[PDB]
Amino acid sequence: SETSDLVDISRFDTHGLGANYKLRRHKFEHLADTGCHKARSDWVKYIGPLTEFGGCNHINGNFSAVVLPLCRPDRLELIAYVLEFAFLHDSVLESENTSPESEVQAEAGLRLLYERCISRLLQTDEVCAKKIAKTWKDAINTTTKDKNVDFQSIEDYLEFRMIDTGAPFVEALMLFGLGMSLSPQEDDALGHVIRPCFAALALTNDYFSFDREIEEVDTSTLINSVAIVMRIQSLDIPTAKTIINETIQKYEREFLRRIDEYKQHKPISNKIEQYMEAMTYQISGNLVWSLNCPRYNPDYRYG
Ligand SMILES: [Mg+2]
Ligand SMILES: [Mg+2]
Ligand SMILES: [Mg+2]
Ligand code: NA
Repeated sequence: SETSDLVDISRFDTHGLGANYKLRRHKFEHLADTGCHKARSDWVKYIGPLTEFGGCNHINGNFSAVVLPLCRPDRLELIAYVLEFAFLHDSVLESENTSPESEVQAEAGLRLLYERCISRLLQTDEVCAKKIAKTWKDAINTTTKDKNVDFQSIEDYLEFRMIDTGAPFVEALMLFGLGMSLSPQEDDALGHVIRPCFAALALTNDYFSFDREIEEVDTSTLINSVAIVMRIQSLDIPTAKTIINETIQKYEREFLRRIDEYKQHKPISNKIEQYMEAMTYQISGNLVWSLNCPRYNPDYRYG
């Protein structure tokens, strides 16, 4: 509206993904860029050198700007700040060559910036902040404990991967950006609705980050459904990617069904109507951002 512009998703090559999802780009995207800069500067200040890109993407839109385009402008910078730290902390958790000395050495710095993000969120919106802290902690713990599990189906993998990829974490941030809280009743019913959305987000990331994650497998755990399909079905990269592409399309359709099924079995409030809409923008934003984000695409990298 006055906070985001509608963007024609057909102007992008999405490999058949994102059909019937609308795409929006936050008008205050510079605040997301500012949040990511400050987070990266604090990382070098308290942790160590930067070794990768996070949410930044000036071509197709900052991660926060397209994934969360309904965010209130006064909350976009902090959300992007949090996500940028999460982007960088994510690769630390996946690392397999980190010495016990460096892990001890970086523990206090990681703690400081984590506590800095939680404190700022609590000071702005306490109810929303508590959900962010809960999901953030659950994602880190789940990743730490379960990242080495050998899954033998995409279904089993996704129960872990939806948490590892940060889908509830990002949902909690999106609610904070809306200044929105759900009742425990609404929490219960909407959990079933957004499960295929979480899976679409997780598998879409696998699709577009597989090349980069294969490049890092010498030093990082490979958590990717493309690899799983390759092993269990004895397929090469593009054939496995096609199967994941098809699986993404299935989850995308299932999400649209559950949104409309919710609307049928339950006159919804305009709050829940906004919630449903905001969730669909995660799908289109995550998809378009992953197309040429420097994080996964080296010929878009700089500096
Ligand atoms: Mg990860
Ligand atoms: Mg990762
Ligand atoms: Mg990935
Ligand atoms: Na990895």
